[PDB]
Amino acid sequence: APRKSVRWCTISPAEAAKCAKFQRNMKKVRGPSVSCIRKTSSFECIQAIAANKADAVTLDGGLVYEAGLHPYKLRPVAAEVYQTRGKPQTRYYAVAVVKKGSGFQLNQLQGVKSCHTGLGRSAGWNIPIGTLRPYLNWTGPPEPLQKAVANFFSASCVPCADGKQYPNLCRLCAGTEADKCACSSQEPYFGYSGAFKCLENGAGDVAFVKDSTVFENLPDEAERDKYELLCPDNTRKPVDAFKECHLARVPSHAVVARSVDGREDLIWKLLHRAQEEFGRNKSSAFQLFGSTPGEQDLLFKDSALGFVRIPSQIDSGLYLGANYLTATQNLRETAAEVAARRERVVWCAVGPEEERKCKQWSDVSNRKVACASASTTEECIALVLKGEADALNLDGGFIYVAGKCGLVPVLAENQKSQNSNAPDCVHRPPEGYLAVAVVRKSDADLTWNSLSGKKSCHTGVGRTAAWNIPMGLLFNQTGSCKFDKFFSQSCAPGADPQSSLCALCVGNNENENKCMPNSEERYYGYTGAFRCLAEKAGDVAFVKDVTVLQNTDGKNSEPWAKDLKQEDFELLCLDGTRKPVAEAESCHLARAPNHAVVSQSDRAQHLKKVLFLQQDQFGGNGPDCPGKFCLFKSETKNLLFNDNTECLAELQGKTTYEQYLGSEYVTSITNLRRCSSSPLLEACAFLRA
Repeated sequence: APRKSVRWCTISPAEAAKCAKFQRNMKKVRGPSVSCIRKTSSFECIQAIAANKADAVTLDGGLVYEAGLHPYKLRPVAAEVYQTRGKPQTRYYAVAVVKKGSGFQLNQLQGVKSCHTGLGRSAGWNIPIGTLRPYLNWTGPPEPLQKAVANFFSASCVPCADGKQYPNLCRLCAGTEADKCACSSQEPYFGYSGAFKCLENGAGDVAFVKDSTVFENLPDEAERDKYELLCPDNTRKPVDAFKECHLARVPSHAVVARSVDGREDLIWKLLHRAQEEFGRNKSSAFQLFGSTPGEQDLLFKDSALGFVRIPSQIDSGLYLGANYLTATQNLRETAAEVAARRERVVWCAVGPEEERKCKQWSDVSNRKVACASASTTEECIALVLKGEADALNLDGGFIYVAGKCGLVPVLAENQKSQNSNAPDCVHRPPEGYLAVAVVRKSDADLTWNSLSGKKSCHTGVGRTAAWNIPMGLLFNQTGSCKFDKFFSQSCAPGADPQSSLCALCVGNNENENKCMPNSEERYYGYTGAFRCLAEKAGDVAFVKDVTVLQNTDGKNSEPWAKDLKQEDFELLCLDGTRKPVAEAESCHLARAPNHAVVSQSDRAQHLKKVLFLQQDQFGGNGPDCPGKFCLFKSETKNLLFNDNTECLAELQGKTTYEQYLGSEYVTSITNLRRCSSSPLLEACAFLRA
């Protein structure tokens, strides 16, 4: 038997008002239960939630950002969806309206009366001010943005703005006595609709509202045309025309709750039913997405198909997305820094081992490449999708993912084939390493059929290196998903600490990071992949050819395999035979795409560029290489970049993840995820949609 009530908080009184009905009505059907908590406004409302008293409630982009933060830390459980022409979406165009004829356009905005939905809201501020910013006569954050804005225009009415110190900004407002400039319904002109009025009534000459404002208000095609629409091309365009005309695009409004014990579960069901039982067009009793004539969008935006549950993992930053995220910091960050933050790179590291390395690179490159590391690799990706990163090397195994999260491949990795070896590589098309299986000269009582439940050595879960290919085969070999029981004891980082799969790991010296997919744990990756059956803890190992050769026979000083033999271990061919490590090529599971760098679509080129320089500085023939740092060098461990890799090269007419990895590798890995499902991916799936 579930829980109590969802104390949804409120801005205006009218807000508390219309809410109540909701409350009432609800009971009539007997589903969930709420309780409209009376309070100041959204902003304040936020705090209320972060101080038990409240929880559920919708917030505009701009807010959300502010929402999930230092002391509040609140995450959007669900975003509301809107149709309105086109198809159901969960994002919207940020635009600028005005009255027909006027004369100015985007840039000429200076010296006029504006209109803003509310101070802060992405819609009527963040983007607006942001896009205009360039020409403004302001520097960095210390000196309030308000001021800047304030005396850029002639005047205006920015609800939440401060009239105290600031004049104009709260001038054009229509608020009655002291009800003027209220960050809630009270002061009229607050909201998308209201703000529209601001211009309609002549006070303001330009309004910055939603891609579907007017429409809502002005039905009769007639009047409607009386106003035009501003497009960043420094010209005007028809109202309905916001596809190529619009300042920006932002994520839809979404209800936010607490990070932990914020009653997530509850909330969902609450809206869930309510948005079906009394959502849009349903019973007459109450109208969910429909506020009174008075003020519009109350509780939730006015007219919006319904809402959709945001995936557990999606966090503030994440949801808003980089695009937004980044042009929503300049307003709190100086002008100088911006530039810096732009041109320059931030590599994402995995495991402190790497972290340390990463660090080095900074000072050497003179900070040009700054750093930021995460725990799991997946964790690193996020950050890039969040923008806190910039880009990082990557296994193809996950490259799939990254791609699916939008980012794409930049340059790739070029090993070293002993032929006409030297510098060519830079453009020399990368072949790709090969998937093979290694056992011992001893235990020859094993074939690719005999395997069953031996001692599986995996570099890590869901990776080109090992896991992926074989596992694929295991599903093409057998139609069963359970790879857990399939093999008795093993070590495949990224899996359950108490699973047959992860099992056999060994953490650190002081037995720390155990099963942890990263440097620390000594059983993750290539190097560690051998240390499995090498010291005899593991059995058949899953690595590429070279692996063996980069340790056995004096190719690694570390205790364990400082003298093992190459001829010792064997490959476990497909038909069922065997081969030596020396003789690879024929006895090869398959060809594996090379690892590579990846970034945010837009942040490509530059990145690449920068990288080349650095690659020109301390790489294979890199002049300053051993004199300071050898980019690719990672004390026989393969940190950030591999170790064999001699250079970074482009992609022969293939920049999609479908193209780089090829339709074969690709379609397959999907099939492998049909069982084991990823959250990050899952996220992206909703996010990218």
